[PDB]
Amino acid sequence: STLADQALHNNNVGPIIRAGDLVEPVIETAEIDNPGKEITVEDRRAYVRIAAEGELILTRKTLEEQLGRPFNMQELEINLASFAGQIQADEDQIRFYFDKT
Repeated sequence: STLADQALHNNNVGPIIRAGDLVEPVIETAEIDNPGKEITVEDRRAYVRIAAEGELILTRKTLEEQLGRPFNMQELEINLASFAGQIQADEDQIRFYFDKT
């Protein structure tokens, strides 16, 4: 996909989240676990795009404090309308990051 390849190579990386109870926790978490970095947020109602330059991390840990109920990363991942950049993901966090190739 041309559009998906553009998403791959975007300078600005991060999740696009379906509208719902996860948007606010994920914005908070983008700020807390990426301290001091410039973050961009765009609300289109159906979904919200959160991005930063180079890399963006969201830890399972931070998301749980922010939801204040039990949290598995699956629940972020299954609620990703899309995303920009590449992904490294595990049981504790997801990293969106820029593609150097």
